[PDB]
Amino acid sequence: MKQYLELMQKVLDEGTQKNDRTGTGTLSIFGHQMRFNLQDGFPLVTTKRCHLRSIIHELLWFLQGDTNIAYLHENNVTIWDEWADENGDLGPVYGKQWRAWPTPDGRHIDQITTVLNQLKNDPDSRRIIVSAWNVGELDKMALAPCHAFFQFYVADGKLSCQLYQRSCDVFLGLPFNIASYALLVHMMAQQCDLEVGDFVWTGGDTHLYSNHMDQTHLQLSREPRPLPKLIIKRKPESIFDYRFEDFEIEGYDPHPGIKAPVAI
Amino acid sequence: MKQYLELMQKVLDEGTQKNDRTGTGTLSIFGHQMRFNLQDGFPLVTTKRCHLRSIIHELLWFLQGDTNIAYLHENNVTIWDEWADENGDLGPVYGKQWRAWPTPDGRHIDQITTVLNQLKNDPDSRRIIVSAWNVGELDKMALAPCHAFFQFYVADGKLSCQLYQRSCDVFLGLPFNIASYALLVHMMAQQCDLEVGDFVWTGGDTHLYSNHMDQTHLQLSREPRPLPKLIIKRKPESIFDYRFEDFEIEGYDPHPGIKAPVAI
Ligand SMILES: Cc1ccc(S(=O)(=O)N2CCC[C@@H]2C(=O)O)cc1
Ligand SMILES: Cc1ccc(S(=O)(=O)N2CCC[C@@H]2C(=O)O)cc1
Ligand SMILES: Cc1ccc(S(=O)(=O)N2CCC[C@@H]2C(=O)O)cc1
Ligand SMILES: Cc1ccc(S(=O)(=O)N2CCC[C@@H]2C(=O)O)cc1
Repeated sequence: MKQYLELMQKVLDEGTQKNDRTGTGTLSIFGHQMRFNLQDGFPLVTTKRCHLRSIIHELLWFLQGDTNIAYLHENNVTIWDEWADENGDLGPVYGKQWRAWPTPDGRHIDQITTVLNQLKNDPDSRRIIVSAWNVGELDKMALAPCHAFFQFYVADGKLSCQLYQRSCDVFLGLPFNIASYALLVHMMAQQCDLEVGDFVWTGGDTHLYSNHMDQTHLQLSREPRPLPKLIIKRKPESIFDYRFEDFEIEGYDPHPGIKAPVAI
Repeated sequence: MKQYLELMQKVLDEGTQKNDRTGTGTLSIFGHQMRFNLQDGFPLVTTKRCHLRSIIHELLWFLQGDTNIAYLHENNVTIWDEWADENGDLGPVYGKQWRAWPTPDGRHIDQITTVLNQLKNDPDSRRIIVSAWNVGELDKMALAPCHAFFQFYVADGKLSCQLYQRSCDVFLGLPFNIASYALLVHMMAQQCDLEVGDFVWTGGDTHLYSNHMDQTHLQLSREPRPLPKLIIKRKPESIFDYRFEDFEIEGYDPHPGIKAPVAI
């Protein structure tokens, strides 16, 4: 998409040489922001084929509050496999914080229900937020949240959402992070009887791995195609009752898929 | 400053009519980002005179972890007075989360010491974060954090910092929020033997109150002046040992002060 390609070129033009925790080098910038008007079309990268099967199941699993990967394994979704222990456990990652953030007094806070409540009854609120950044639980997590916190906003009948992503692999992860939150905006909007507004993406350490440089050059030689359209085939009674089959992407005509090797 | 005035004009040009919790109307945009290269000069607004006395004491008080306003009252700083109860208490706002975030198992997490530790021993980390957004404590706070979370980053000997501000009064609060975090970047950098990099400001609901419209027009008719220079007169042994008198702003030559009335 135009904003996505502009971000790739920016990291190439001004990223600084920086290694990750593993020791794999990257080019990196700090601080970036992009906006996707969801009424312009579903923001799924067209300059390389991006599959959404895993992303849809992942979002449903996050909304359920589950951090054990057996649901993902029931559907042969293996994107969390490398972090899961023998029992399939990941510790209190994303879903556990969204639905059951543990407090010092023994409560489990349901941030998704809180924000739906706020969107329906106090849409002008400036604190319609979900955070996965639960400082006391980070040590138990298989990994600290990369998409760490997000805020909703309502204006003129439209639902917008801003995500703060502390760390971003532009080539491999970003396309999927955008699609995931854009899907969630559509689902929340449907549940609140609102139209879709903007998805605002904000990045912290935003990088390209040095072994993705050829892939990045290839993708930058391709012209974005028209954005597809998300269709929600049914309207569930709540945000927790969406099913995989409810979603259909229409008119997606991407350039060919580009693989991304990763060091271990 | 140029970025600040551009943001004012943007809210005027495209903000949407939106009320706050009180019922005072605002013009509002959602999602904005600005960058201040701290090597270009200390980012204190010059198009209106901005005082930093309260801001400096406030930052020292935040770093101490104190949420009772008696220290502020010892120095005749009254900016938190309207939120404090009879004993001067505010609940577990900013400082309490920065220094002693309470966990479900009874620990109190010192996020400032954690991040200093990370900056000195693992500067490439992509998780050098402080969050004040402690979901289980929001109800006890006099008010939910507006400057809710911030991340540090190190590249080429320079310390940068990105703040996510969920709600921003562009006229009254923003000038001060920028200066506060810019001061903290200088102090953290000094303690880590690093040069200052960028302060990246990211906003969520970013607005102008409708009773600040004349003030905004007046300020937009003024040309920014050269930025001042921050001088730290002494190097304390730690980030908790800074004193009011350690800081001096040099070369600040602002246009006249502009008052901001507020409804109650
Ligand atoms: C009916 C049900 C849903 C989801 C879960 S869970 O384990 O995914 N999680 C989400 C809410 C609290 C619960 C738990 O961690 O115990 C348990 C039961
Ligand atoms: C196909 C695919 C989807 C999503 C991601 S990811 O990097 O955004 N994500 C999924 C696994 C854990 C990781 C994360 O959220 O940190 C990677 C690959
Ligand atoms: C020596 C000292 C510093 C600061 C405080 S405090 O009340 O401001 N606060 C900060 C760290 C934990 C402590 C408390 O809330 O008890 C108490 C004692
Ligand atoms: C002179 C002045 C400084 C700072 C602020 S503020 O809006 O950024 N701040 C200080 C009091 C509580 C409020 C806040 O951080 O939410 C307002 C006025």
